[PDB]
Amino acid sequence: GFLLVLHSQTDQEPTCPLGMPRLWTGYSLLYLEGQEKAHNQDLGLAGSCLPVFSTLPFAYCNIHQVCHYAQRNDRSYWLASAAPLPMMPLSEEAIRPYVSRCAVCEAPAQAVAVHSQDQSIPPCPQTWRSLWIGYSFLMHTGAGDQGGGQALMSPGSCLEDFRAAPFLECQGRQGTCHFFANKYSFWLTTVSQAQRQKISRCQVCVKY
Amino acid sequence: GFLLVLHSQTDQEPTCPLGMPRLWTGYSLLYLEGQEKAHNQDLGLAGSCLPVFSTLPFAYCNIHQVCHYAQRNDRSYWLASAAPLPMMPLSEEAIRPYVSRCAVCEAPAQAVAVHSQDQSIPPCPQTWRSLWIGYSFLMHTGAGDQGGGQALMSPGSCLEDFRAAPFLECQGRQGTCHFFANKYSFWLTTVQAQRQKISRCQVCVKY
Amino acid sequence: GFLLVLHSQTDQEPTCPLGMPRLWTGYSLLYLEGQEKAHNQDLGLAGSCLPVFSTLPFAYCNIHQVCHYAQRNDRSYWLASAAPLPMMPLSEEAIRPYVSRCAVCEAPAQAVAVHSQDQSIPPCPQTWRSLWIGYSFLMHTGAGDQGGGQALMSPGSCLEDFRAAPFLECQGRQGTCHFFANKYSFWLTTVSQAQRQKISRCQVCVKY
Amino acid sequence: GFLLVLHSQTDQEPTCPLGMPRLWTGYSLLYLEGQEKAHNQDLGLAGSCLPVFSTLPFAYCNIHQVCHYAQRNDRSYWLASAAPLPMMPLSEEAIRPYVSRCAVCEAPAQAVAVHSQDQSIPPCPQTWRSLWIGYSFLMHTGAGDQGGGQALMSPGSCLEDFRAAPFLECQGRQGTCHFFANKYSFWLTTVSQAQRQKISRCQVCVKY
Amino acid sequence: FLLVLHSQTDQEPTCPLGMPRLWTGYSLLYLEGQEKAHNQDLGLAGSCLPVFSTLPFAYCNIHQVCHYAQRNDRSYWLASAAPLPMMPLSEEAIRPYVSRCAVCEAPAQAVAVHSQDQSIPPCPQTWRSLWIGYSFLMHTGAGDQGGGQALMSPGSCLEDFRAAPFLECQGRQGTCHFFANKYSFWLTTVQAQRQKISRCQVCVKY
Amino acid sequence: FLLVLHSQTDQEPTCPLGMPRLWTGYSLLYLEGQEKAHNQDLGLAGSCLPVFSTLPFAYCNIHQVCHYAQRNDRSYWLASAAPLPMMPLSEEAIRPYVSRCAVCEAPAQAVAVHSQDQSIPPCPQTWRSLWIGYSFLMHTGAGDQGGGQALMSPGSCLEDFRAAPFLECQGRQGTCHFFANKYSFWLTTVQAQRQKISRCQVCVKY
Amino acid sequence: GGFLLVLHSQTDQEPTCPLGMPRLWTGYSLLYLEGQEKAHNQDLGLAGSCLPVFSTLPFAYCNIHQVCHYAQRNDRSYWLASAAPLPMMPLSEEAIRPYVSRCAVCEAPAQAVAVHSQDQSIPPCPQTWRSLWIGYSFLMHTGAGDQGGGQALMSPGSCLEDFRAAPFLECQGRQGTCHFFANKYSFWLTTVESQAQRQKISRCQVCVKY
Amino acid sequence: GFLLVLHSQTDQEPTCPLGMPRLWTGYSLLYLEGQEKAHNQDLGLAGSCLPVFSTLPFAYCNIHQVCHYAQRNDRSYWLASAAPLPMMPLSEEAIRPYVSRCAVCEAPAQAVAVHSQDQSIPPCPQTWRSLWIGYSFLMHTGAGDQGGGQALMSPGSCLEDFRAAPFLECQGRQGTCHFFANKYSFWLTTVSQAQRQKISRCQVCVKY
Amino acid sequence: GFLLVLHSQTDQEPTCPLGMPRLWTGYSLLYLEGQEKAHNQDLGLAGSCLPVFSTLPFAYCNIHQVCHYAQRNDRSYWLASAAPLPMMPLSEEAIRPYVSRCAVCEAPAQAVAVHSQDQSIPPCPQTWRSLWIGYSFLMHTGAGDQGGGQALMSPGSCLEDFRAAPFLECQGRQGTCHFFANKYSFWLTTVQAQRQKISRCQVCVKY
Repeated sequence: GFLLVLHSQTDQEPTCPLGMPRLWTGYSLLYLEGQEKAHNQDLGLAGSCLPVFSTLPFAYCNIHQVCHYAQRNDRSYWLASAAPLPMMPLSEEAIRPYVSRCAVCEAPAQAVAVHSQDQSIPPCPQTWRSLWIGYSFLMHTGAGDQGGGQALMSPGSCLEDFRAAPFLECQGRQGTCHFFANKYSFWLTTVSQAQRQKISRCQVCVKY
Repeated sequence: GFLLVLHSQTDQEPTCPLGMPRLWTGYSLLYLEGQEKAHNQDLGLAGSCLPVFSTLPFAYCNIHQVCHYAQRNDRSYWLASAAPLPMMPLSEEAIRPYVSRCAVCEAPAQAVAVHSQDQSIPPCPQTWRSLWIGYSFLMHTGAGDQGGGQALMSPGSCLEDFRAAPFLECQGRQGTCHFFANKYSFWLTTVQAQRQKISRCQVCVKY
Repeated sequence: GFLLVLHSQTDQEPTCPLGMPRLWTGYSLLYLEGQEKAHNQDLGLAGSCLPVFSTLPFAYCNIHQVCHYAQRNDRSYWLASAAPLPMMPLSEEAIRPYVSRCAVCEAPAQAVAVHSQDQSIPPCPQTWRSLWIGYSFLMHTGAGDQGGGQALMSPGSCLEDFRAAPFLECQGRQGTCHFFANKYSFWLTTVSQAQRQKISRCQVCVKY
Repeated sequence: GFLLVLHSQTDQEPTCPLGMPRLWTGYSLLYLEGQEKAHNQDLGLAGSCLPVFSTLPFAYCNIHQVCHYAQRNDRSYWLASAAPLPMMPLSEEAIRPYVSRCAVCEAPAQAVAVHSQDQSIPPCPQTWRSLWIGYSFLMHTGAGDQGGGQALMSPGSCLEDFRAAPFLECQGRQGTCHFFANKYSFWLTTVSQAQRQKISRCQVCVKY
Repeated sequence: FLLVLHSQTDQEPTCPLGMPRLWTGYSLLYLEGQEKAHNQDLGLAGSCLPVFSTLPFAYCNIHQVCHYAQRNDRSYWLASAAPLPMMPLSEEAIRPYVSRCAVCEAPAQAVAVHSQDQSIPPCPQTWRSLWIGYSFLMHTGAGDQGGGQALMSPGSCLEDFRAAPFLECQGRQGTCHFFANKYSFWLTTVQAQRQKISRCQVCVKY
Repeated sequence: FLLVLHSQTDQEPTCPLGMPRLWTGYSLLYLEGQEKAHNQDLGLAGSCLPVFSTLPFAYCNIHQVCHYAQRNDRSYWLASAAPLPMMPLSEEAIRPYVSRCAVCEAPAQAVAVHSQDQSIPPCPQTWRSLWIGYSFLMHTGAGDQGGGQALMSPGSCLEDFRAAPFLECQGRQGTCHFFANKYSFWLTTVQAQRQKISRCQVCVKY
Repeated sequence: GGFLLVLHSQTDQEPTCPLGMPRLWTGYSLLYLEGQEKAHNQDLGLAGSCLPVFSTLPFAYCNIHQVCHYAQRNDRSYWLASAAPLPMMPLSEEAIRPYVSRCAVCEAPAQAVAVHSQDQSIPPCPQTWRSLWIGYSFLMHTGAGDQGGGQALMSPGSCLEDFRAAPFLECQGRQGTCHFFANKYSFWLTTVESQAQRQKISRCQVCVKY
Repeated sequence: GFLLVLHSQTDQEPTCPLGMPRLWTGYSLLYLEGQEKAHNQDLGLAGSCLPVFSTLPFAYCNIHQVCHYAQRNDRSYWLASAAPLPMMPLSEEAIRPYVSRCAVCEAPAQAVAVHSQDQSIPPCPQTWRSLWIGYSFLMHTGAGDQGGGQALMSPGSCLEDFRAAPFLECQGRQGTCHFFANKYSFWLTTVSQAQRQKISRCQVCVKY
Repeated sequence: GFLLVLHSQTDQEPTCPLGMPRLWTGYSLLYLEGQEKAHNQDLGLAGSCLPVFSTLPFAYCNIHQVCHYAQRNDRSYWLASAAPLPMMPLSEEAIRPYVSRCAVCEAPAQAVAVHSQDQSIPPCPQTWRSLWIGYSFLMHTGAGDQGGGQALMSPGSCLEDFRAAPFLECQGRQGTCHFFANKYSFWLTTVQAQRQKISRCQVCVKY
């Protein structure tokens, strides 16, 4: 009874590993602006795969007349698909095909990620079954609770596709989402596609 | 299982003890200015080995526009490498080869440090294998939660190399890091003129 | 294992009994001015034996540029050696030979103190080993949590040596320490060596 | 082992049941003026048996220059001996022979009280050892935490001597104590000595 | 485990055969405005108080000793089968109008079953029956242990139907009076009033 | 402008010739632990209370009506020239032992002058004299209107020296007793005790 | 009449008020209450710096602790020293009395100010003003508070008649003790053994318009 | 009875206008880090001219043992003299000759500043007396209380000397001060010394 | 004395009415997101004319390293100039010629605005001199402290030029400013299709 979360980084839903039942499908949510530091926002948690997309994930429900959202915060970040996004900002409707899809599955045991911090793909531990190879992705670099090194352990630190533009911003209070100004953000670097060469590799493993 | 942290005190990653899987590698963070009293800053914890260096570790992520850092506190201290560093306070780019590197490893048991509080090397417990010899380093001397003596039990109270200037300061809101004005700080004195005054220690594990 | 703490009441470090390994050596800290009730200040706890002596044990570290101490209170009490104290208050340097030394050791079991509340030496429980005899010392007399009776069970309530002037005070924000004006403070009386006779006696025991 | 507490209601120290080791001796403290609600003040707890008597039991220690007591609270109540108390108030020194003494012992199991709520002595449960008979005394009658009924379960609800003036009051800030104005206070009544007849009876039992 | 019985008379109830009686008291139903995390169920020992007073919020019943600070004053106690006059009474006059109760050590945890019609619901398969009654549900709000979850408690099953099941006590008035509303807190069906009320049974696995 | 007189007896003082009397009461010296911004000077009307009670902190003297919440209980009243027994008394017994007072409409603001020796200090140049006394300074701390500034008040000049100038009242005890200390609050010089005390005079510009 | 003027003798003798100004009262020179609120001003130019009764606990409303219980943390107090030299050990409320400076408060016809030269010369009083005393510039409140720094210089409190190696003492409240102050020449404003220091200190004068 | 403040921007004290008495002399303090927004830090206020220099202006007094400073803040800024400052940071002692001197004077009326927001020197109002010409300096640009436009009215917005490096930073907790990294900071610009040409001019006037 | 503020709605400073000294010149700030309720953001106040534009007006000064801005709030709205602005959200440098310019002047008396709430130009009071004709603009419509009608008394409720897009938004923590999605906002409707629907006003002073 363990959860494993998969981000396709495309507009297509991923399929769960053979022998793992699909629990639900969603949209890949990376980060919620000004949340509690008491809240973990790892891509490896169920909370990063949301069944319904909306520019206001902070609201309990998506009907303002029933659940009214009080706080100031309306910026949210979502991993992106491989479709290139126009400079002109977009609305809740037109943004959908640019958002990454995801799935959550019932895993026989807890999955962990291993990292080489060089260009080699690190091996899975001795008796474990391998699930995917990736590039190391570490957003939570601050010395917070679960941060830095501890985050590297989660399936959420290993994305399958290297990307110049790994994610997009959503303004809540405005109902808009647009591409991200900075490049190569949060990719963990090593101790043209010459950028891809600078990036740590990883593998996600499970004991079955 | 159990975690074991190594600080090289150099711009070179340490190697994990033969037989212990390496989990990650980073930079040696010693202290974050003014935190929750109960939150612990020991060199023996995984939290002291950060995969990415930045002059602002208080921020959740390293992009200002994504994670805004609200609080006042922006001082951080990092183990310096064996390099001699100039009088000019530097920035997040220049400072990198001056910061100590570190590694975290999965140990088979809980490692502990022993101290002699004199100039002799204290012996490891009866059936315990030895990992390293060092000098006693005790930053947390106040009578806080897990301070003083209880800090001496930690592998983080045993650094391999003595150094006049063991660490450096980083101003967050200034994006700058300089060398530390005071010398021979946090070393635990006895009950190369200084090397003599300093307690000696050893880190052991029951394998 | 468990912890045992010894206060020599002299400027020499005590040796651990019964072949118990010595963890470390320090100075005997009795009490911190205005601590929370949540923080216990017993002479039987490791936190009473500090590796480095400083007129300001409230600071996390002993360099003020690194660790700034924010708050009002800097009165600290340390146990005294047998050396007589001069009238003139003294700074962090000159006080050192006047502070009691201590040691912490890994004990096979939990040490308790027994008290007679008369002039006789009380016996250890049946199958227990005797560690030291002394005088009953009870600072924590208030009806707090861990107070009175409860504090009597601690090894910290049994000082080996009777003393007119058992401890001393340290003004932090003044960086000074001087003898204590009151005499025979905190000793537990019976239900000028005439004073010594009014004092309850105790023994510290462990089950080995 | 568990704690069992005994209040003599005289100036003499009670003796612990045969086979039960005496941990310490003290003075019977019934009630501290306006403590936190989370604070239990049962006569069955160690906290009611204080090794040192003072008119200010709120202060951590008994030397004001070391431990300063900030809160306003200064009244405290102590069980009384059989010796008649004069109408003229008294000081910490002169009040000593009027206060009850008490003992704490290591018991083989948890002691409980059984109450009849009539004039018959209730029996101990089937295989339990009897420790003493008394009169039902229930101070904590309000509907607070471990109050009312819950308190009757305590050995502290069963005092051996019926008394018109069961306790005395101490004003802290004054350093004074005087006999209590009200009579027959806190005795649990039944569903010259016509009063004794109106009182519930109890027995303290332990499983040995 | 504990079992609480409310007689709804001025006589103390007897514990079911086989269960030792721990104590006896007065039936307290509710204390005006207590912190949400505090449960006021008639199946808890806290509902059976050894001494009655118009001020149960005070730690002790001598106010020169225990001073009660907070504003909150009213309390409600189950009433006995006694005609209650119109004059708001005092602590002494009121005693014989209060229900008495008893707490017992039960060999297992007792539960109440409810039919929510006029029939007597059956005890579960190998369970002993303790009493039949009418469904009584004060805690209807969707608070912590509220609504249905309170229905599980033996405290939701009173043996005697009454038009005036309980009374009010003003604390800082030292006064208690009959209650203005009628048929309050009885759980109705999915005296012609007795007919509208759900029936219940309290069972234990012995 | 107001002028307050404390007789230190059980007789009400007379207002100085020419000044209308507004009311009469009992001499309240001090209320245990009140917010710093509240001044307790004997030269303020608040020190002369029309009704005496062992609980002046309550808005009214019927507690079923005005409930007093805060912990603070003790009050001190100037005592009359009456031998006080050792038994702590109640609100009724204590009345004839309390000083009485009167408040008057004065044509100008009265001030007290002090000599801080044994001599009687002279009134300022064209000022009328009202009374001679002994220097009395309770408010010695360096609080708001404290120390010397309190010396300006007519409330710092009592006509009668006394070893026991005042008494204590426990609120939630309904009790008042004589005070343990002696010669308290009298201002000393820069019964052999009367000799040690500074002398004063209360003057007004009429 | 009008305004207050405060005089600190820095001796055990009470000063006399100048120019026939009436004396309102006499007392002891209180310099500073430990960690008072920033909303309370502690200048030696205010009446509150001259206390009629000396106590090692001036935070208390009155000097009988059974009546006025003082609750808060703040303990220490500083009084201006007299000319007589102190011993090394702390002393009690009784012994310390002859070591505390005396003072007086007077009714002035106008508000008195202080002028400073910020060198070794004595600065002149304003044109039509009479001089009241010469001194040495003394500035405790140097922080950038509400009425601090240069603004405190305007106060007659910034001009002490007597230069002193040891201008004040400390009193530990909850200890009931007072002792000599370790530091020397503290709070004197400098110029842009004892004889050397005196030269480095700015001079002042306190003036009033009568 | 009005105050007028003069900053020499040299290590020499300024002289007050003829006919204005000098009240005191000091060091030019521009800004205190993390102060109340309830605190005005204008160069035109008396609070900007401090008689004693120290790296910790936040402390009531300059003896830590008497007035203990509690808050985190130790950065302070001071206008500079014309002496060029070395790259190596300096201490409270050696920094002194680099700090600007100032004076406060008694003015017959309130002085105001006028600004051209171009390269011309603006004239003083019709019957007013001119005191000095300057370059417009506006630090308080935020929409705070006295900020922006309102600050322009104060004598403090008109400095006599244009400067590449108008001020220096002082770290408190470290006891150090060093030159400032940014250039031409806070100079109000217009609607080689080609920088001086871009700067608004001003004049400070008084009604006499 | 009294202050009078003019907004040009162009990249050109307005001129003060003949006879009124100019005190300073700036940029038109309309609104700061989420302030102290009692703090007033009217265009008739000197606080609406800021000498230096920046995308972060909440900060005390415009240097991050000197004045750190702690609070969350970083949205600001500024009167746009008659320029048509592209779909790209711009930065603090690009945005400048798009911001309305303004002037503050010392007026001899208190200026007020009158409104007709129809399409006619309302007349100035009897012996009052006229300053400008405009369109009624009322942002503060909530029943706050000095809102609704009482805002209409202010010279700041009368802008000279009607405009479909009267203002722009600035994200502080993003250092960006873009055009506003909604159109015809804050104009006060009647009791060039839109110009007709809009109340007309005049600003008068008693000189």
